[PDB]
Amino acid sequence: EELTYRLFMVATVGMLAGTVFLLASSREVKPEHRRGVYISALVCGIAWYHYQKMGSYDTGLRYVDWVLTVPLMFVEVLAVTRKGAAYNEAVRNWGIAATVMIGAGYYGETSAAGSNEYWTGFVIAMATYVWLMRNLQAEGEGLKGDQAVAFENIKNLILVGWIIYPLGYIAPVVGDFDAIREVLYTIADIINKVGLGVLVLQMARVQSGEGNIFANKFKGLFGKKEMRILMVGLDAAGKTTILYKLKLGEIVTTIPTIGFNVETVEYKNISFTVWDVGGLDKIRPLWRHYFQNTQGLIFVVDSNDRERVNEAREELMRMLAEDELRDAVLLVFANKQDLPNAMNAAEITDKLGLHSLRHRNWYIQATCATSGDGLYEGLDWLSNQLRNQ
Ligand SMILES: Nc1nc2c(ncn2[C@@H]2O[C@H](COP(=O)(O)OP(=O)(O)O)[C@@H](O)[C@H]2O)c(=O)[nH]1
Ligand SMILES: *C/C=C(C)/C=C/C=C(C)/C=C/C1=C(C)CCCC1(C)C
Repeated sequence: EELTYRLFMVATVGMLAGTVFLLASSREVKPEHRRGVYISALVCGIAWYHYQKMGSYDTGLRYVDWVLTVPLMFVEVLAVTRKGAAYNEAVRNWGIAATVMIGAGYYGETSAAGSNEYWTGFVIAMATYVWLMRNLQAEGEGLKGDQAVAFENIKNLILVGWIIYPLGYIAPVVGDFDAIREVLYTIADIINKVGLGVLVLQMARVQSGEGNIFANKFKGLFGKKEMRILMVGLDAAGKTTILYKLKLGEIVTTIPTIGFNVETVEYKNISFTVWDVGGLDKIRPLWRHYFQNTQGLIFVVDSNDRERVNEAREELMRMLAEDELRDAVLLVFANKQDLPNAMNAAEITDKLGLHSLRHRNWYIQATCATSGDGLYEGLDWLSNQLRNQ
């Protein structure tokens, strides 16, 4: 009896420790994948509040915790492998299945052990349990690389760790084991809830990493609407390197006239057009054929090139004078931050005179095109300005 109360005290402290850790590390994940770890911290917080409360024992106290957390634990798993309509369909179906599973378990546990109502709730709960575990096994078939390995660990934890619950359910009918049921339930809750949140965190950590061999890092940013983006800058600013790093498609290089090189990348309804500004004066008039309906203007500048930083400003200001780009949102990539002589973002802002720009929605991001750092942050801002406005 005293061991059952000691585990309730350990569970309360354990759930709270996993709550703050899951919250403290949530800032490292990109905002696209932070929803999973937020739910993960919410599961431990709900378990902490209910284990603080834990005639006789209160079965309803634990089943109230299960009926809320189990669907949420499926939400943070489905938020990893699905998105959009497929995510909402699975959350509804799995949440309903978990609700019937937990509800049937409460119907049977609140009856006489070994009675027909006890086994009926066991039969219904096991059927939905097998259904949930079969759908979980079939999840993540499209994942590859580190995400597939990370999701395999999430699957294995639930597929193995949740077996303790039906075993603990049948303990009262295989022996004088009323106390070991709460022991099995409590230890399983600590292992599964704290464990899944850690595994959900490591998953979202992978989805936010710089490795992009499978080309998934920058696709969940721009959405489905039309978005014409012009990315210009001086030669050797890093524009082609950024195009490759986006992993949004093969670069299409054209030469419409001798001395004018154009690079395009198309994905969904999103397009990047790239050329070098400056150069010969006879080339500048040809840029006007590409300005119409441009929604985003990305200006790349070599932060390590201090001799040409003043010409970079002159080209940007000439571009911002074009009437066809009066509504274009400006995003400035302070590229090559990894180089030792690289000017910081505030210095590039001062050298380019961005604070003098009126009626212009702009933003500057320090970036390293070789490693990709900063590219997601700048594009997430640009995508947010163009989608929400
Ligand atoms: N160290 C460093 N080098 C970069 C970075 N971005 C581009 N480069 C280098 O700059 C050189 C030319 O860049 P490029 O993409 O061709 O610039 P573009 O002419 O505007 O397309 C390449 O050799 C890149 O390796 C960066 O962020 N850091
Ligand atoms: C955070 C709490 C967790 C993950 C609880 C999970 C509960 C289940 C997997 C247990 C379901 C049951 C059966 C499969 C059979 C007997 C009745 C239940 C409810 C114990």
